[PDB]
Amino acid sequence: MVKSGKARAHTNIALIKYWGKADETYIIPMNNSLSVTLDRFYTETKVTFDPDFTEDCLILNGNEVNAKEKEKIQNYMNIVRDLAGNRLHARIESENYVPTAAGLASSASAYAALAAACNEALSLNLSDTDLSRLARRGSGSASRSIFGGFAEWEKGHDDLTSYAHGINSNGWEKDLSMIFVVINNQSKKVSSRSGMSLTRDTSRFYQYWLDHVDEDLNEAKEAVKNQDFQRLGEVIEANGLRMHATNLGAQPPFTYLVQESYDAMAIVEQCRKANLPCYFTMAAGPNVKVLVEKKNKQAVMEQFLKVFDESKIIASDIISSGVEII
Ligand SMILES: Nc1ncnc2c1ncn2[C@@H]1O[C@H](COP(=O)(O)OP(=O)(O)OP(O)(O)=S)[C@@H](O)[C@H]1O
Ligand SMILES: C[C@@](O)(CCOP(=O)(O)OP(=O)(O)O)CC(=O)O
Repeated sequence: MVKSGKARAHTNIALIKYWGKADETYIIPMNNSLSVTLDRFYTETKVTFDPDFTEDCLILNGNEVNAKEKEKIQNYMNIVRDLAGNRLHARIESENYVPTAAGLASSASAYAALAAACNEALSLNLSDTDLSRLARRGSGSASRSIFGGFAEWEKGHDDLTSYAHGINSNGWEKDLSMIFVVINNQSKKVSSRSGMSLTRDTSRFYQYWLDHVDEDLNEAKEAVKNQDFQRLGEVIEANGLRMHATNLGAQPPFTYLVQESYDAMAIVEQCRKANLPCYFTMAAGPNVKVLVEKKNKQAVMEQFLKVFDESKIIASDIISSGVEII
């Protein structure tokens, strides 16, 4: 007989960055992590297990993928096979309703969607905590997409202790919004994974990253507990920039940032001066995310339109709900 599952997971952008791995093989992070989940961007993955298959197949956006991409999905399906009890090979059919490998967190939606589909298919009855544990093995950020609203990846010390949970903001997430500035739509030159790896191993500024990360997290946490937007913005803006500083310290150094990324930051500043409270963060890539309270979405979004082509400004709400079966 043949088992199938289909899930939809939304993406997440980290306010307090995950950048750098303690353990490269289980995906244990060097530091705790805090993100918001977005309902405008998402992955839909269906998985089918068949006695007929002899290796695992990934179909992504309609296309069978390459052979290091294959390799990557193989090692994950292996992890699923050990945990499930069986020997079945799978075929995966996934559509990214979100730009791919481009620094908009297709990793997080991808592997949350998959893990949750695997769960349904193989009838695993996984707790949210174990789900998060599973997605984490595919992609660090994916651990957080099991959940909605604000979520946190607790770094733990091994495979059982490293996972994520949700956080009550008493629905403060409902009054929030995130403007995407889509400067580049295409593949990162360097993948989140390998850039993280090089910065972590070699960066002369990494230690500086680590000495400040936890102080930022508590501050961000106290900000959500009080719903002080200004307080939250200030720390997440600095944290994000500090994350990128670590790349400048790598051997040899590098950056995901382009002139346009800077231009965007400036407009945020002008907005703040013009009395429109907003802050920016950047995943691994040139694109810029702008956190703004729902009230000033239109205004702030307008300010960008004076400078950017409108096929490039994209407002998302923050979703309150976690990953769903479909
Ligand atoms: N729907 C999907 N299913 C399986 N793999 C995917 C899917 N979407 C993207 N990927 C993989 O995700 C990898 C790239 O993701 P990343 O390098 O992490 O960039 P990203 O999309 O911004 O994710 P981050 O790091 O969390 S911002 C690619 O190698 C893809 O193979
Ligand atoms: C924290 C990030 O800047 C980087 C995370 O990228 P990944 O989670 O995809 O890395 P891997 O664990 O190797 O898959 C993302 C963000 O939201 O800022």
